[PDB]
Amino acid sequence: TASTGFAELLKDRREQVKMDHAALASLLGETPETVAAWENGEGGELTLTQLGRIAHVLGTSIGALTPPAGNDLDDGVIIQMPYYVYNCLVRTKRAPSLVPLVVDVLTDNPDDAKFNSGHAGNEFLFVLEGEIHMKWGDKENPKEALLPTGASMFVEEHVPHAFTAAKGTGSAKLIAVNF
Amino acid sequence: TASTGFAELLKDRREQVKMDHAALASLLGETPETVAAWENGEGGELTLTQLGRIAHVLGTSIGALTPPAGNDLDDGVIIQMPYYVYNCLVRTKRAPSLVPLVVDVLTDNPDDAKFNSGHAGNEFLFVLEGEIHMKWGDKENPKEALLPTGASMFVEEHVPHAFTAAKGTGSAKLIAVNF
Amino acid sequence: KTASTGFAELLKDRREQVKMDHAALASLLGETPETVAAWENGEGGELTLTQLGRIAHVLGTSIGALTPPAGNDLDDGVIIQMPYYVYNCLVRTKRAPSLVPLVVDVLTDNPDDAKFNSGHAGNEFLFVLEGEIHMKWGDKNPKEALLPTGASMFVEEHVPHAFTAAKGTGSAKLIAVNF
Amino acid sequence: KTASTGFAELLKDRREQVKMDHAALASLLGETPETVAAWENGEGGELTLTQLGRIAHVLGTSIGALTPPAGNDLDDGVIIQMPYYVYNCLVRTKRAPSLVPLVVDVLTDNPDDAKFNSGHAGNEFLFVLEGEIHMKWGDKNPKEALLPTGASMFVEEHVPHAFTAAKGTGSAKLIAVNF
Ligand SMILES: [Co+2]
Ligand SMILES: [Co+2]
Ligand SMILES: [Co+2]
Ligand SMILES: [Co+2]
Repeated sequence: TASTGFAELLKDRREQVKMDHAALASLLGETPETVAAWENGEGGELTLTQLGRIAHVLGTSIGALTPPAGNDLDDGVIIQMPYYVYNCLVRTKRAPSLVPLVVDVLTDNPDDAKFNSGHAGNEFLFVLEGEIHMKWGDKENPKEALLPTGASMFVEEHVPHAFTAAKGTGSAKLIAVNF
Repeated sequence: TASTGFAELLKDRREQVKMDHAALASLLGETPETVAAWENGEGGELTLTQLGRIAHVLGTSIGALTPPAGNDLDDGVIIQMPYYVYNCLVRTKRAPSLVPLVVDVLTDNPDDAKFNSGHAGNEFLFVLEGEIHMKWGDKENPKEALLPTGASMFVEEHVPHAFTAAKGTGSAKLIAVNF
Repeated sequence: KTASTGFAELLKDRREQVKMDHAALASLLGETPETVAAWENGEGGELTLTQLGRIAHVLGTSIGALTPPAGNDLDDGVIIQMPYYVYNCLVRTKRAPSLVPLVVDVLTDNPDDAKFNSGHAGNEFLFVLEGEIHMKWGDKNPKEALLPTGASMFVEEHVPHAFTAAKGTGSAKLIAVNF
Repeated sequence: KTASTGFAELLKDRREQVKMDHAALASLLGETPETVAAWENGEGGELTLTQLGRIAHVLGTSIGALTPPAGNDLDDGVIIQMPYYVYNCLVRTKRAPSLVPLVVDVLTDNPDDAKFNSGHAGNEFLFVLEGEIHMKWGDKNPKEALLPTGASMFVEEHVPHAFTAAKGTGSAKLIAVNF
C-alpha cells in the first residue's frame, strides 16, 4: 500500500497546486508518462532521495505524500499475551507514539542512575514491584523521590529523568507508558 | 488567573477582528468602559451565558478566550503516593485527557459484563492481578479474550468494551490508562 | 445549543471521566450534589468566569474543555458576505475562527511611519491589489521589500511586520488573509 | 538537511523509542545490523518507497514519522513572490504546505458548464475581484449564489463546489485561497 497510497496522494497534491503531468514531469527531469505511471501505482522503486525531490517540487513533505501507518486492530482492539531489561507491551500502528514497557530495574545504587535526556512526548509510570528512587530535572542538582509499590508518576516532554531501585533493596519493577 | 487570562485573550481577539472598545461594546449592549474593565482583569463575574455572547460576537469559542488548564508540575513531574472500584492514579492539568486508574474487578460472571459504550480517546490496559474476561465490539455478538496477569491491551476511541474476572476466579485487577 | 447546554454535557462527560459522582464533585466546590446535578441539567448559565475556572481546576482541565465549540454559522458548508489605514472586514466563520480576511486601504506613503505588529498567533497571506507597498518585517533592523501590484507574500506566526504605501506614491490597497 | 540525513535521525529516534538495537531491527528487514547502522549514518538515500514502507511497518509507524518536515524556504519568517479557467499561482511555502493561493480568471459565462470539485481537504476563502460569479456548492441539487465584485466566501473542507461567471456577463476574476 506504500505505492498505492503514494499514487493517490501524489495525484491529489499535484492537482492541488494546479500542475498537470507535463508540468510536474518537467520540474523533475522526467517524462509525463513516468509521472502518470507513479499515479498508476508504479512508484514503488522510487528512492528516498527521489521522493525528497518530488516533495520539494510539490512544496510539501514525503509524509504528506505517503499513507498513514495503517490498521492492525481487530474491531478496534489489539491484545498481547504475556541494569535494565525492557519487556515490551502491546503497541499499535493506530497510535504510534504509544510505547508501554515493563521495566525491570536491576541496579539499586542511586549514585549510578543515568539520565534519559528527555522525551518528545509525555510519560506515565506505575511502580509494579519494589521501591524506586527516581531523579529528574537537572542531573547536577536533581529533584528526587522514593516511590513505593503502587506509586504513580507523570513526566512531561523533554524532562530528563532516571530511575534506580531504592538503595540496597536489590531490584524493582515499573510499568512505563510513553504516549 | 481565569479573569487575567480572559482579559489578555479578549484583547487579542478583539484586536484581531479589528474592533475597538466601542465597536465590541455596541454589539454587546455594553459601554466601552465596561469592555475596557474586562480587559483590565475585571471580568470575573461575567456569567457562562454572557461569555457565550461575547464569544459569539467575536466569532469564536469561550475556550479560545480562556486560559489553558495550568501547570501543577514540579520541574516537569507530578507524583502520587499510594462490582468495580476505581483507584485513581496521578493526573495533571498539563495532560488533561490522561486518566490512569487501578480497577478492581469484583464480578466474575462474564454474563453480567456491562459495556462502556466507547471513549473519545484511546486506552491502554495491563492485567495487574488475576485473569480478565474482556469483551468488545458489538454487545450482541462481541469479540472476546481471556487475559492472564501480565497481558496488555489497546482499545481505540469509541470502541465499546466491558470486563469481568474470568468465570469463577473471584476477582481481578487491571491498570487502565485513558489518554 | 446554548452555552449552558454545552457546558452541561461536557461537565458530565468530564466528571464521569475522572470517576467522580455528584457528591464528590460538589465537595470540592462549596455546593450540594443537587446543585451539581442541576448544572448537568442545563442550569449552569449563571455560573461566573471565576466559578468556571474553579470547576475546571478541580476537574484537572480547562474552561475550554468544558464549553462548546464556537458553533456552525454555515449554510450547507459555506458562508457568503456581500460587499493611516482603513480595514474592510471580509467574511468570517465560527467554523474557522482564526480566519480573518480584510481589504486594507493604506493611506500613508511614508515608510518612516510603518508601526510594527508584534507578530501573530497564526499565519498570514497578503496580495497587493493596487499601488505599491513598502513592507517591513522582523526586528523593528527590519528586512524590507517593495511589493508592486499583484505581488503576494506569506508571513509566518509571530513574525512582526508593518507596511505603508511606497514613498510618495500616495496610497495602496492590499488583501490580508490571516488564518 | 537531506532526506537521507532526516531519515537517519528519525529512524534512530524511533528504533530507540521501541527499544530495538541494530540487530533486532535488522532481523525484521532482511539486512545486516551494519546496514541498519549505515542508514543511521545517512546512507539510506537509495532505499525504495517499498522498503521505506516495510521499515515503517516493522517500527509500528508511518513513512511520514520517519522523514523530515517539508523544510524552510523563508527569509526570516517570510516569502515574497513578484507578479474555461486560467490559474495564476501566487506565493506558496513549505512552512505551510496547505496554503495554495490563486488568481483564477473565469472565462466561461455559462453556469450550465460549472464542473464540480469533489471537495477539498482543507478550507477555502474566495474574493471576487472583477465581474460577477455564479457559485454552486453541495450536491452536484446544488445551492447557488451570485457573487458580485467585492463579495467574499468561505467553503469548508470536503464541500464540493464549482463556478463560472454570471450568465452572459463574459468573464470574471477571483482570488481563491485554500489553506
Ligand atoms: Co522515560
Ligand atoms: Co474504558
Ligand atoms: Co498581520
Ligand atoms: Co476549491
